[PDB]
Formats: sequence, structure tokens, C-alpha cells
Amino acid sequence: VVVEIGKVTGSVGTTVEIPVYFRGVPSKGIANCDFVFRYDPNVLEIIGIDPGDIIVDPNPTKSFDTAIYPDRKIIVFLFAEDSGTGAYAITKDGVFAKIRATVKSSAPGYITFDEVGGFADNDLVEQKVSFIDGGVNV
Amino acid sequence: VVVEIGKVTGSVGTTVEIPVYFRGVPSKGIANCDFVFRYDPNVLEIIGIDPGDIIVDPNPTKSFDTAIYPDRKIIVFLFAEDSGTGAYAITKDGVFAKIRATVKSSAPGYITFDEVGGFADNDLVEQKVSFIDGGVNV
Repeated sequence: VVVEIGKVTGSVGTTVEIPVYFRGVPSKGIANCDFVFRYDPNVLEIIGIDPGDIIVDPNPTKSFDTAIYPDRKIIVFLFAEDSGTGAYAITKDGVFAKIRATVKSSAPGYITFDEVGGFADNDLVEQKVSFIDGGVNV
Repeated sequence: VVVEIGKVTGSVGTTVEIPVYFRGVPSKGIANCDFVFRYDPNVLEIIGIDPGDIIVDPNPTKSFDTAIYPDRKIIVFLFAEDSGTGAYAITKDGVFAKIRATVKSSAPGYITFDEVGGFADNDLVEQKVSFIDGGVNV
């Protein structure tokens, strides 16, 4: 399993979307996972983070949650398959989330992997994961 | 509204419980809130964090969630009233959560307030909050 933060470009004053990709998803699927990303609030102002299309839960906001802490310079991602039967597990490669941010400076806006929490398939077995960094104008 | 991390004592090798108190809860209740705490993984090893009795949701784990990041030295608390009607809102003073940790050293084990996210009543109005620090053997 590989998690990749996309690399995009944008002008000062405009709002961009940075996608987070999941690839190499196992057959059993991913029932839950959580991780933290680091960013610079002086370059990028996070307006919101939306669930990707791989989130099969009919009401994505139930299974997907995020917390943003500017002062700490971190973003927390928490995914917990809401059905409780493994029904809403992530089973296909694609877009996991979309970060919406306003570019405040032309300085590079890095979004880097900081730390992983859990990351397990439907049988609650922990998976091997690798993260690739990205950001805006990098 | 005041959030207080309790102060407890314990011996090296034993497991303790540090309670988190909520006081001055408004009439409308608290529908959601999130915040981060800092700790030292060399002194305290967090085994788990359980929802307090003020969490009225019949299945507390639905409305209450936490993430623990040892390397980053932080604990993230996320409360989001699960009914979606304001039914499971926190409406009375009491114990919000209980941190279970194994004491690994007799050095002071501080659990300090780091940053707040949201904190609103049932009408989605943001509340004024103050945090008091605590920990083990402090």
C-alpha cells in the first residue's frame, strides 16, 4: 500500500485542491487508518478537506474525519469504516481525500508525511504502508 | 466552560487512570469539540483512552474518538455528537475521558493542553473554553 500526496501548482490569492492517493489497496480492503501531515500555515491556508470517491460510505462524513491545527502546523486524518461489518471498507485505488487551500505566498507549500497510526485490512491485520510527499508549487 | 486534566500519582511499573473533567457546561450542551494534548512517552506509555460517563451516546465509541502519536508526543481528542439532532450532546459536568497509562519512570509525567479546534453548543455557536493542565506525579 502506498499513500501519495499530490503535487499541484497555483497562484497567490487563488484556491487549489491537493489530492491524496491510495494505491496498492489489498483485496480485503482497508477498514481503518489514521495519520498526520505537516504543512506551513504561512504559505497555505486550509479551507477544508473533503472525502474522496473511494469512500464508499453513502454519507462519507460518517466514516471520514479530519482535524486541522494551524499553530501546531498539522492535519490529522481519521478513517473508520462506519458500517462495522467491513462493508464501507476502501477496496479500490483512487482519491482518498482532497485538501482545499488558499495560496498566501509563492514560497513552496510542502505537505509532508509526519506519522502513521493504525492501518489495517478487514480482518484487522496491520498493513505495510509507504508515504510520498507533495504540496503546492514544490 | 473549563476543561481540566486531573493530577494523579502512581508507581513505576503500575497502570494508572488520568481523568479529564468538563465543568461549566452550557444549557444547550456541547455538540462537538476537538483538541490536542502533549505528553512524554518516556515517562508514560498510553495503553488506551476511554469515554467518560457524560458521553450519553448508548455506544460511546461512535461519538468519541482519539488518536495517539508517540513520536509526535501528542494525543488527539475528537467528540462529535453522533445522533445528528443534538440528542447525544454533553449536557452535564463530569468526566469526559479516562487516559490509561503505564508509569515507566518516576520523573514527572505532564499532560498539557496544546491547542483547541472547535468547541460549540447545540446551536453551533462557539464557546469560550479554558484548559487546566495535569498529569502523573506532578
